[PDB]
Amino acid sequence: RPFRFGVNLVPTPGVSSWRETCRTAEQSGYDVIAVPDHLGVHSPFIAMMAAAAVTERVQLTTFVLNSAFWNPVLLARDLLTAHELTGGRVEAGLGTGYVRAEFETAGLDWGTAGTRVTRLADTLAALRTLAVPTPLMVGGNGDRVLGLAAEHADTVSFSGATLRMITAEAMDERVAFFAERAGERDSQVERNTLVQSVIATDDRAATAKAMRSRMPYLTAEQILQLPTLLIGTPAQMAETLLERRERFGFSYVCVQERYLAAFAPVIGLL
Repeated sequence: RPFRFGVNLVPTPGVSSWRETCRTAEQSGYDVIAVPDHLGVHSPFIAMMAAAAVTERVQLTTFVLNSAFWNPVLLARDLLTAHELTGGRVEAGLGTGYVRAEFETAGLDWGTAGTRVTRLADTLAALRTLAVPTPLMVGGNGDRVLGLAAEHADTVSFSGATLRMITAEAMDERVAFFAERAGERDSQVERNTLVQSVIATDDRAATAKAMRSRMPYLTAEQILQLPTLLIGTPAQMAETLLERRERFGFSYVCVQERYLAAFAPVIGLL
């Protein structure tokens, strides 16, 4: 699958730079602007409309919605509106939610991991029944969540950092698990992951050795294979992404806002 690159931007209350930041993302060659779903962050679909008004080619995605925050019928209303009024530029990533304090602040039941995944399941089923036109992404590494992505999603997002970094070998197993559940639909589902850190260096080997301090359970060799880290020159990072597309199927790669400019040269090469 051809590469698509995203940057996860945080639209921040009290800061006046949103439209400028979105323009910088598009001008730097990103294909997707991704926004999160948190209390204390701007509301995601409203922020995405503001981004759409100042950009022309990028897709806009949630990354990912906290399913506890959304009534499925009203979310379907939001998605149809975002789709029609942007001319088809909106995608919806969904997940279970994970910050308990936000559940408590909003007056919502934290429940159990099982009830939070069931809410995601119920919402995905309802959105598909309502035939929402926005492509749907499902994120998260749990068995049930990957099973729901296999059933319902256009894009599956694998998490590489739980932060505890997951090894390439554990990611091999998660991708294979997803593929087995997807069965005949596997070829129809785009695979995404978020790179947490983009570390520009002329000595990737010395860099990985120093990073063992923050990841003691890993060898330097494992660190250089972590899907959530990109280390080296732009050319080395492009080669790494080519290898990881072959290994994991990852063609939709997102980075964090702080690394927007660091990663842009890799887009130039790929």
